Amino acid sequence: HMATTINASSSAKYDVDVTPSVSAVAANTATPAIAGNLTGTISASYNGKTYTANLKADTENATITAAGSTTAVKPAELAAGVAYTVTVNDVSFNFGSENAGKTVTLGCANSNVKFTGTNSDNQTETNVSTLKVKLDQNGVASLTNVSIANVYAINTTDN
Ligand SMILES: [Cl-]
Ligand SMILES: [Cl-]
Ligand SMILES: [Hg+2]
Repeated sequence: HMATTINASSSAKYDVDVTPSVSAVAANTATPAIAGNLTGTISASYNGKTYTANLKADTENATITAAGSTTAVKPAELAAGVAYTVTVNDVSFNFGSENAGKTVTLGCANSNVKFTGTNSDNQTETNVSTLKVKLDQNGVASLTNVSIANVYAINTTDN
């Protein structure tokens, strides 16, 4: 509990900074034609530490739509030059038993990112920039979704 070590390392509207990472690759038509693909992760920082988000499903944990459309797009059919919105469902952060019952606010500097879930006052918020949540008895935060708009599928670099 003593403090005898020189240190000098120095630690908004939110205190959990959520950074989604999406990598979409466009399909190519015929060389044999190549299917598109989509992968990614969601990470967060809280009290100087970084966490990786857990998803309820290994597969089918997200949905792609073209901007101004509600039709589901298979990752195999992604095209370049199309602004996509990726919605990731049943996203959780495990902030550990030491953070159990705490209230934290999730946010994101990137205006293309929005949250859907239950806030700390037990109200449903839909497509919001920031969300105040109550961590459960294990320190876990739960979101209905994270959405990322203006996702562009790149021309494959396998050439
Ligand atoms: Cl980001
Ligand atoms: Cl951020
Ligand atoms: Hg962000």
